[PDB]
Amino acid sequence: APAPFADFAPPVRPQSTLRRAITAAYRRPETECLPPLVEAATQSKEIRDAAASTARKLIEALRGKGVEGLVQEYSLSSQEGVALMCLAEALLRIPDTATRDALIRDKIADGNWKSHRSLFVNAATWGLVVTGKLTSTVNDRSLAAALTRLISRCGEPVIRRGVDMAMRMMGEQFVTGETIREALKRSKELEEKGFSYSYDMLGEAATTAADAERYYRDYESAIHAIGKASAGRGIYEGPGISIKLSALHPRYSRAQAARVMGELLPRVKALALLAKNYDIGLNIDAEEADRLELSLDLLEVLCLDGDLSGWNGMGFVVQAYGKRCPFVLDFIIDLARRSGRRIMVRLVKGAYWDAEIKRAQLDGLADFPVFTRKIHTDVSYIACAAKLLAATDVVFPQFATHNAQTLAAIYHMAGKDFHVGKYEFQCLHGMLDRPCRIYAPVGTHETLLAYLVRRLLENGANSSFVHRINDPKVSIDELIADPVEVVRAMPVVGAKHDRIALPAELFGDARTNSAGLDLSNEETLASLTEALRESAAMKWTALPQLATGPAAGETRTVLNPGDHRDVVGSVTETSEEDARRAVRLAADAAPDWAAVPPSERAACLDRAAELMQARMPTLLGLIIREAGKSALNAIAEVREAIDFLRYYAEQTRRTLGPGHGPLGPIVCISPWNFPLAIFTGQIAAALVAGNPVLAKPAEETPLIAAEGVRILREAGIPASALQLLPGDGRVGAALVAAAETAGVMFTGSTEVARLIQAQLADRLSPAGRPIPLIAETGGQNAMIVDSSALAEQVVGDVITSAFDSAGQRCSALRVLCLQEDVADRILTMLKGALHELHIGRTDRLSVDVGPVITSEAKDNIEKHIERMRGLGRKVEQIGLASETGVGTFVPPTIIELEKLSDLQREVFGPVLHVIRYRRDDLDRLVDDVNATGYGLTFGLHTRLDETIAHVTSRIKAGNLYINRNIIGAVVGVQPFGGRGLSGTGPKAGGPLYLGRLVTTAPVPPQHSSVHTDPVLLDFAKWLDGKGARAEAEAARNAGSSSALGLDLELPGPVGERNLYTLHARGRILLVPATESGLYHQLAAALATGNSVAIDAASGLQASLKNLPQTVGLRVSWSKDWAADGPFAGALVEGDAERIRAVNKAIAALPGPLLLVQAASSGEIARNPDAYCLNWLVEEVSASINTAAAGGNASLMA
Amino acid sequence: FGGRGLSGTGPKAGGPLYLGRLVTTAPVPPQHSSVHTDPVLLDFAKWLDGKGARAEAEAARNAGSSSALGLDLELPGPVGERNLYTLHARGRILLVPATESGLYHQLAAALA
Amino acid sequence: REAIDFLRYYAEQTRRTLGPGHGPLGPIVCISPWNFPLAIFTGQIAAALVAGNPVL
Ligand SMILES: Cc1cc2c(cc1C)N([C@H]1CN[C@H](C(=O)O)S1)c1c([nH]c(=O)[nH]c1=O)N2C[C@H](O)[C@H](O)[C@H](O)COP(=O)(O)OP(=O)(O)OC[C@H]1O[C@@H](n2cnc3c(N)ncnc32)[C@H](O)[C@@H]1O
Ligand SMILES: NC(=O)c1ccc[n+]([C@@H]2O[C@H](COP(=O)([O-])OP(=O)(O)OC[C@H]3O[C@@H](n4cnc5c(N)ncnc54)[C@H](O)[C@@H]3O)[C@@H](O)[C@H]2O)c1
Repeated sequence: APAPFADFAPPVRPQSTLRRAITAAYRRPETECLPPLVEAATQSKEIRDAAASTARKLIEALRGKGVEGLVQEYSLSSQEGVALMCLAEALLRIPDTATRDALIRDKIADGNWKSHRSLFVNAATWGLVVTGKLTSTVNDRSLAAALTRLISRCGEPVIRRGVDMAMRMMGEQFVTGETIREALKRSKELEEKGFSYSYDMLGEAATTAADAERYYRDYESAIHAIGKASAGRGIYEGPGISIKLSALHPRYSRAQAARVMGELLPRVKALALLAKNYDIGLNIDAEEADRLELSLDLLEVLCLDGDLSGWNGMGFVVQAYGKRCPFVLDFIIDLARRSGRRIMVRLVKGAYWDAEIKRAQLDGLADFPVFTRKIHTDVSYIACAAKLLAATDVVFPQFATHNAQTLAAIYHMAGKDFHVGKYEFQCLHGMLDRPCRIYAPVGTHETLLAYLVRRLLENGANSSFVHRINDPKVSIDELIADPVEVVRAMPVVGAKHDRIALPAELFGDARTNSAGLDLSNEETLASLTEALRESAAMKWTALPQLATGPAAGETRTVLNPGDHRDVVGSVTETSEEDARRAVRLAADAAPDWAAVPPSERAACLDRAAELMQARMPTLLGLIIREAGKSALNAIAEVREAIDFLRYYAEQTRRTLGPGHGPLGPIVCISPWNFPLAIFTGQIAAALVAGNPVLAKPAEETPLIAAEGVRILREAGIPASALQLLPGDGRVGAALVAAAETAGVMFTGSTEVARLIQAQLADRLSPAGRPIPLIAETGGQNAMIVDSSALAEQVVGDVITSAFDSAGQRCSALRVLCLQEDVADRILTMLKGALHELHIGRTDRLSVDVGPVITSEAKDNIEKHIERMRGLGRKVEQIGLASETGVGTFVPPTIIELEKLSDLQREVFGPVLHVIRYRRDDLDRLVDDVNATGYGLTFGLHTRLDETIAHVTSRIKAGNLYINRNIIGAVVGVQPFGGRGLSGTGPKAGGPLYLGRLVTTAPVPPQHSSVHTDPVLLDFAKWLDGKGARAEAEAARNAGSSSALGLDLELPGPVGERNLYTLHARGRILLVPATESGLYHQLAAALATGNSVAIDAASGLQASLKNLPQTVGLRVSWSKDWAADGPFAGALVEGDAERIRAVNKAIAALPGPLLLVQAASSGEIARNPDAYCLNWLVEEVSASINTAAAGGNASLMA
Repeated sequence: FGGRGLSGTGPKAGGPLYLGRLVTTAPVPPQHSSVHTDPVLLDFAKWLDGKGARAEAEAARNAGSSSALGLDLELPGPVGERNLYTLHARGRILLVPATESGLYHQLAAALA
Repeated sequence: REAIDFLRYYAEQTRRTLGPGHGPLGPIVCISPWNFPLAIFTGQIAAALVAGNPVL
């Protein structure tokens, strides 16, 4: 077998001194980066005065010199203007110019535009054009009303003017031309006036091999057309081309560096050879920060390649908003000297700022790779311009900026001696005597959208020059302010922006965010390689760790699921006798652990979090080898464990006091698929709530569990409070059945949860109440995609959601639902993206999908696939390398289904099912998704507000995701947990969790609602009318205490809105004994928005005579509980023997595990909280990607 | 300004629905739309699809979309005041149909 | 003030909405109370007139 991690992430080439200086600057503090840039950008008083004069002259000229004319002419509102341009866009899709005009005159202008994909799919873009503001989603009902109104008011003439305006903008303003031939023809004019051109064919972010081939042949054909037109003018006076490397390979990333050098580089070389033959410029555009250093490896190989010698047209963009910018320039200038090629360097400020802030926050990295104050980028730009102007003999500087102040400072910096070829300026199409190159987009209306939104966002940001030059409140004096001197006079030079949170500070004072690792950073990969190798040399063990000490037992090895030859460690498993002994020991330790004050227990959790953060690299290595995870997923799992510890610590400090007594010994049974995070989360919550814990890890992953217990014990948790019992489900069953077990936390399959519930149904606590079970189980998770979604975004989110971790996430996408009109195109792209995944042993950074956990899991998954294939369903699978034979692998698989009912149970593997639906059947489809009985995660890709409102109001799932993937819920941000067959609740990583692990629940932070259920109020009035005054008052009190209607936004990363809401659970089974008991149960259920089914065997029908219709609509009587489900909960009244018998009957009900609450008649009389309203509402988490339209509205401020 | 029940017929004076009552075909008032769809309307449309009443099901879906039920606006006014305007269900509508298709169209309108 | 506001509001609402397909009813009888003898008088009449109806 190959040595573990011997080939984890070797760099493409040895890192030179100059390359290492780039990497070292990646994320340094802004206060460190700025002072040297200030020093380099300083110019003399005489030059600064001359620059301000020149900048003033430029600005006065710009202010002394379209859609707004149309809006003014027809007195359109904003929404009418947007709707009119969406209509014109649609009308221009009709090719035959006479056919379009007939549709306008005879059909459209007569109002019936609806009868002739939403019209408003691209309205966010036209919103930007009309209003200057970006909205993430489209209010399509508002736009439809506006379009009806404006046509009914103004008729054919306004439509004609709209069409002619959209024609001019999309064919002449957004682009230089629709095809390279058209763009070249239109360039003759300004070329005669001294301008030059760089053409951009508008490809980026290839998803499939076919996409990358299409962009390649677009670039190749453009080079021919440009070179033919250039006709020997050369690289300075003649036109050139700009390319994006992300267009040329579907896996352009550091993780796939070997494929990039082997497959992408030859393509760039072939394009460069063609540009050399015509002697035109070929420029590599700069993209995301994590592609910068990868692109340098391509630049270096190309500049050293003798086949390209004799040609100085190779160009490369560097972004001044980047902290590495000066060091990148030092590297390029030295490469120019070594190679003897005069590299064309386009200096830009940077186009991806919002995305870089969001990415660094999501990844929990030390700092940003870009500046956070706009004035810092301006100083960086000027400093880097001074560096470039000092090297014009070896590089050709190209100053790409529209900012008149930046231009004037550089113009005077460059001095009086100028010749064509020394340097040039550049500008974007559609926005002194020095040459000026126009960056010219070329493409059809369809292909233009991503670039166009990015462009229009920059122009609309309050800090941007284009927005300020057009703002009449901004004086010229403000516009010509020297950024260098403004920064130099600041109190702390280079301070971070006050309103942008470092990743560590996302949650402010609540808790410290967990820190991740940058797998694009070569220093990180080099140190992580050594730590991973060292972790594979360790002799990992898992032992039964009882309060008294380690116990003996049957010992066996733990094998790497990706290669059974790799022994990871050894586990000693627990005998059923020792399991029962551990519970007795935990029972005897319970009072001492309960007596540790809650603040000290929380301090132990924070200490364990610090220890896990420090040990992350070693922990990664164990998770990769024991559980078959990739390094990316292992990082996220360790972060989740750290977040659980810190989140439950903070929730404890906010809530727990002397009256919230522990339950007693808690049995925590955890799954193999998150063998550290869910393991840690369950144990941490139970411990910090004051309960001693019996930890039973999954049989497949005991080593990381044992290491998590060692860390918790090292942090201060006493051995009597946390005992580790490795073994199989028989150990789990022995623990559950133990007499002193006071509660069970289970995460695993629904079937096993059902077996645990059955065992607990016979049981009562010493107080005669049911034993609490928190059971978080499977999901049959769906995603619905409509024809307004962006295919490229969808495919990326689908590939991640279905096949990350080999589909072994509870949240994994199982069923993709595609609107019929776009299904073929998305399926084609999805299959193409499937075939770009690398499957193998996960100790290589290049591996995307690892093994499934066992051969039994493999056999079960492959049996499902073959059944589908035998039924004739289309099955797409990628081929597995022969190396996978030594482990247990299932290839990522796509299966096309006819109906949603083709699926029986959850298939816990990398198997995506695809169904198609007609748009008018969307509501029926949501019904069919709900009808599986599951309710865990759900995704929706759409830009249309009406569709969002419809789907999110009708779907029944615990975790909703809009325009993003459906995996990787973040503790305290997307509290995680479903309903129905997916779980009992409360949600892990949410504010109701700890209250389930104490005998009296505390009031969670922010847990309240000003809304009162109206049926509850109707019931309390009815009670008053019947004379039941005490119960009527109790009902009103329940109405006020209920938190139904709570609606919160949770702190998190920029570019995302994370919502948390409390809803009704559904239909609650009521099993009353007395009339007053029934009234209290009904009040509790109605106050939390639920309907009820009342046990008809109680004989209390006469107690509810003549109910108001509003209350009767919610009440049903049940003689056969199993026939009237599924229920979402149960309330029971009776003595201990009655509660036990009812609990057994409820456990036998088919379907979901019901959260049961029981009370005696006397407790109902004595205790207004006899039934806890916290457990009668349902938590829903919704995470909305608000950057999905292409940028961040809030960050534009 | 204007009320319901014994207080008047509506539409409100000084409001955006007023002029539409004085023409034979009412226009779409400014800002008059809603992204919400009544769930019972949706159930009715599905029922219509199930019995093959395709044109009525189409009409029901279009009523569901064009309904402004759930509109919720803040109107411009003086500082120190928040002035809200919302559209709710009216109550129980008396339906006097003559034909089955007429009944389905009336029910769709009321449920939407 | 209210009479002035009715006039200007219904004028603006007309500019935002009314087109050739929004035909008038015909003669409208406007019956007004004594407690707002200018404002409600004007509001009813202005709305009927601007919608294209002659008023009694
Ligand atoms: C003129 C020009 C600009 C760019 C390119 C070519 C030319 C000729 N390159 C293009 C190719 N790919 C880009 C694309 O969208 O597909 S357009 C280019 C650019 N940017 C890249 O990252 N890679 C490239 O290959 N070009 C865009 C350029 O980076 C910039 O976005 C705009 O030109 C605007 O800059 P400006 O100097 O003319 O305007 P200013 O307003 O003075 O500055 C705006 C910039 O300031 C930065 N910024 C904003 N807010 C900030 C905060 N809070 N902190 C730190 N920096 C901030 C941003 O960079 C913003 O763009
Ligand atoms: N909703 C969630 O949060 C969530 C999270 C992760 C995984 N899951 C689900 O976990 C399942 C896959 O993981 P798994 O293979 O570990 O599930 P599993 O049900 O096979 O085993 C989970 C745990 O239960 C133990 N166990 C088995 N039988 C037992 C019994 N009779 N009594 C007591 N304990 C018993 C096992 O030893 C193991 O520790 C999937 O179905 C997944 O959907 C759910």
